[PDB]
Amino acid sequence: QPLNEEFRPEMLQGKKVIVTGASKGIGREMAYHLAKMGAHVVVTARSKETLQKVVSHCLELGAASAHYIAGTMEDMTFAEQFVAQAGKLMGGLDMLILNHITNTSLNLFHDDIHHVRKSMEVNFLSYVVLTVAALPMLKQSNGSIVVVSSLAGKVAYPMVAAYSASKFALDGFFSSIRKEYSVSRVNVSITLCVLGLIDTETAMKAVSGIVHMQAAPKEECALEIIKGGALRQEEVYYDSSLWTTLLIRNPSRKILEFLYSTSYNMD
Amino acid sequence: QPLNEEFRPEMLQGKKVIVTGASKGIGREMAYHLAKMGAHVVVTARSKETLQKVVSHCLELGAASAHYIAGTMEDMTFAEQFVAQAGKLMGGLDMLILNHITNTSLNLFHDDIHHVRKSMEVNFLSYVVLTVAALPMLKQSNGSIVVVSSLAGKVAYPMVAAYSASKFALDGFFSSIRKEYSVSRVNVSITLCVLGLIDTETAMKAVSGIVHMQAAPKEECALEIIKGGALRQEEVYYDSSLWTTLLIRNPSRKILEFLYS
Ligand SMILES: NC(=O)c1ccc[n+]([C@@H]2O[C@H](COP(=O)([O-])OP(=O)(O)OC[C@H]3O[C@@H](n4cnc5c(N)ncnc54)[C@H](OP(=O)(O)O)[C@@H]3O)[C@@H](O)[C@H]2O)c1
Ligand SMILES: NC(=O)c1ccc[n+]([C@@H]2O[C@H](COP(=O)([O-])OP(=O)(O)OC[C@H]3O[C@@H](n4cnc5c(N)ncnc54)[C@H](OP(=O)(O)O)[C@@H]3O)[C@@H](O)[C@H]2O)c1
Ligand SMILES: C[C@](O)(c1ccc(S(=O)(=O)c2ccc(C#N)cc2CCF)cc1)C(F)(F)F
Ligand SMILES: C[C@](O)(c1ccc(S(=O)(=O)c2ccc(C#N)cc2CCF)cc1)C(F)(F)F
Repeated sequence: QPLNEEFRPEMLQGKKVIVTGASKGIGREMAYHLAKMGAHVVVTARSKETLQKVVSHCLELGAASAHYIAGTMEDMTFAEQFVAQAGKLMGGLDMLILNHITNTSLNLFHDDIHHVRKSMEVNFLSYVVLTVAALPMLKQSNGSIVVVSSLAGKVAYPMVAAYSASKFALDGFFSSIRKEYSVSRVNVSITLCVLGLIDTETAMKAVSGIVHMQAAPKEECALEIIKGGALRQEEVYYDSSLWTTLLIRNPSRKILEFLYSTSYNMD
Repeated sequence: QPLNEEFRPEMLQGKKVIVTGASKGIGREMAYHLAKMGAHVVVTARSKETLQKVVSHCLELGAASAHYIAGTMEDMTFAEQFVAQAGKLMGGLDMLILNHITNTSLNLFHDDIHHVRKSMEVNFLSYVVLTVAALPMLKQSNGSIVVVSSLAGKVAYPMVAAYSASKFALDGFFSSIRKEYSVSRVNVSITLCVLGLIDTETAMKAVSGIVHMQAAPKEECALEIIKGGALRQEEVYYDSSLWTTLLIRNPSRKILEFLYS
């Protein structure tokens, strides 16, 4: 149910935002941009050193407030406790950016069922848990979920099966939740971010002698995600290219869903 | 260039506007809307008797001027001169609604080059003369050009082949000048209007024994043409089974041109 305005940094001033996987990469960048914009901000990841740093820049950059809570999203207790603790810290919640992911490498699949389950737990199941926990507050602010996904979450890829599965799962889970929200008269927006290669310490570390693509700036990536969510869009596409950024849209799907939109009109 | 704005009937009034093939069906309706919204309206067609019917109903509906001219658009001399005459009769021009077509019926194309030629003359070539004559005045007003087309102008259908050819012609031509303008700083607006079956007499006689879904009303259609016309949209769809309205769109093509530009 996209917005009908144009983005302005002020849409975020005074907004209370959680960003996860917020200690390096895109997550960091989002915190900073929300900082420049004068938002309350709660950030998270496992290492508390690195998080402190981020919290510093954020306060220097302009945040109405800025905290951090360290912990693994491997553990679901923390996930549901983090949310309750963070909505306390800022006194309520406007947007929830689900961004974190478990350490992955590019490698062929030969029997790593530990990695597959782990991907599923951290990259997918935690999202749902956090969303469950944030939903009450989100309702009462008419906030917004943002979810960060990938090419590999829309099309297949050899080096990253466990990761793809997890990303694909988000699409299916949240898109199918997005429907429920419409009919539910639930006024919380769900934005899915599909990204091509992005220049992160980590991404490069894992691709820099295998993949040939040009990667996009982490800084701009982050802003497009904040905006997409601010403008309550359904998908955000971002890739150095524009060939790609136009293909991942799948209108067959737009249709079929529109069609099957009226195979039922019952509660 | 798009516009996320919204349509109020007031975007019109005071606007200088031509409506071709107004003597019947959708043309009549477009004008009757422009009259119930009151702009300057010069209206063409051949039938002089019916082009009077229309010219007066428009006054008694609130047009800030109604006049007719009566000729056959087969005549490229006439066409160029109609747009002069109407240019004078109005002191400028904002919106040109190319709509006229030529007598067709469903028929399996055997060997009738004649119908193919007339179709290209009246349905494609003339609209091109109308435009070229109109272009100075529309430059001076940052106006809009509205081209009316059809399903048969996007995808193949049997039985209307002369037709489709002239319709497809309109797309290649106008979408291609459209681009010429943008990458040029020329602020003229070109709308292609892709319309499924509509409920009009000459269009009902023709499709007689063809299992169509109900033709959507000439009125909202006419309105739709005018709306997106005014809204300066690149293209405008409209079909009764609004189903179609979805996949009639061709996203595949959008991608291509973006890159070549
Ligand atoms: N960069 C790209 O080319 C690209 C392309 C498509 C999609 N994406 C998506 O963008 C998002 C972020 O990616 P990125 O490139 O910024 O990667 P990144 O730099 O490696 O982000 C890692 C973040 O997640 C945290 N994290 C890792 N394991 C965790 C765990 N078990 N529990 C809680 N937090 C954990 C890390 O913190 P700690 O390790 O300190 O806990 C760090 O804050 C991901 O959703 C990714 O799929 C990126
Ligand atoms: N009706 C549909 O089912 C439908 C569906 C798809 C597309 N369309 C499109 O809608 C547009 C208008 O269709 P319509 O249904 O409104 O058609 P229509 O009812 O037959 O009207 C045709 C108009 O064109 C005029 N005309 C015929 N020959 C002419 C000529 N040689 N020079 C100048 N004007 C001439 C007629 O006036 P005179 O007889 O007085 O000359 C009449 O005003 C066309 O582009 C058509 O392709 C309609
Ligand atoms: C988490 C990780 O950083 C990652 C980055 C990028 C994507 S991607 O789906 O966007 C992507 C984009 C472009 C291309 C190309 N050529 C390939 C991919 C798959 C990955 F190699 C997936 C995952 C990594 F590298 F696996 F560790
Ligand atoms: C000019 C005319 O009125 C006309 C109307 C409709 C279209 S159409 O291409 O848009 C169309 C629309 C719906 C369906 C369906 N079912 C079929 C068609 C093709 C026609 F057989 C083409 C032309 C006619 F019929 F030829 F006189």
